Amino acid sequence: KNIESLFDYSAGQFEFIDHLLTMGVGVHFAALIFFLVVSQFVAPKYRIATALSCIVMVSAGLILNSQAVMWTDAYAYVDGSYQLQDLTFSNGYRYVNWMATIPCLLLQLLIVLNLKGKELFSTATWLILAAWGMIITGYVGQLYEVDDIAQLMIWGAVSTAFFVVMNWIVGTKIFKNRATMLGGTDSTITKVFWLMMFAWTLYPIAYLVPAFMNNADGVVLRQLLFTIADISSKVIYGLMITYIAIQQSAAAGYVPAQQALGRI
Ligand SMILES: *C\C=C(C)/C=C/C=C(C)/C=C/C1=C(C)CCCC1(C)C
Ligand SMILES: CCCCCCCC/C=C\CCCCCCCC(=O)O
Ligand SMILES: CCCCCCCC/C=C\CCCCCCCC(=O)O
Ligand SMILES: [Cl-]
Ligand SMILES: [Cl-]
Repeated sequence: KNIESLFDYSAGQFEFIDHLLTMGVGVHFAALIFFLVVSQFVAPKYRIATALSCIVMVSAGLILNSQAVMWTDAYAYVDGSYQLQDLTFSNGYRYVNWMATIPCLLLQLLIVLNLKGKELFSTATWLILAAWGMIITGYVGQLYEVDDIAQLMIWGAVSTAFFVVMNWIVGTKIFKNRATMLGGTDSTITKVFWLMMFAWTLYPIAYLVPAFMNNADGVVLRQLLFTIADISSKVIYGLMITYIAIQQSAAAGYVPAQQALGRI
């Protein structure tokens, strides 16, 4: 149903994509080890954010590793090209973990803005419905990327409506609670908002590729625009989120954060 099914692939295209997804995995999982080790320097009130991206990290990673294995499963070298065999490849599984990856990554931002009690609980709820809202209509959207490009654009459309509002909630929360944040991180927090704007735009480009580049190199650039997107929203976004919690932990009198900071 997907444009990955439509083309035969050069060995350079096939090996590049396999190498892309595998470099992927090395990185969610090596970042897995570092957010484990530093979690001990984070004060009780922030420690679930670090834990949180140890879940974003093992989630993409499994989609990611599952994608590389399905990729090699699906295609074999026949008469000079990689050709589709008995099993299919698709990106529909990256969507269901988008449903997944997101609660956490908005949850982990909210933990560091010092939301608590009823504002945390109600802000998260609206944030997971809205983002899930974006996830499921473009997942619904993407399924017609061969059969109905007009369905692409219109769910594309209905997904973009959600994104913008999601971004409006987050935006509002960040700029409203800037004042509560410690240790200089009120300037830091606004780099995160921007860093997270770039990552999440790469995904509708990444998704308009069947519309504007329905060929095998488009398939490549899709997967490419994914590794950036990914390493930035899960991985790079992640490390950003973890510096803030340690810095705030230190300004709150949490001694291990203070020794950890001073050590470097
Ligand atoms: C895993 C982390 C993140 C931040 C997931 C990001 C996905 C999006 C920002 C998807 C956006 C889409 C829209 C707005 C338009 C085409 C339909 C999509 C769901 C593919
Ligand atoms: C900011 C995170 C960066 C993510 C790293 C992605 C690395 C890809 C780097 C560019 C590779 C240039 C190689 C071009 C591939 C040749 C295309 C082909 O084989 O047909
Ligand atoms: C599967 C082939 C090999 C894949 C593994 C790649 C090797 C490791 C990659 C680099 C790790 C980058 C992640 C950042 C670690 C954060 C800790 C720190 O930066 O101080
Ligand atoms: Cl605490
Ligand atoms: Cl994912």
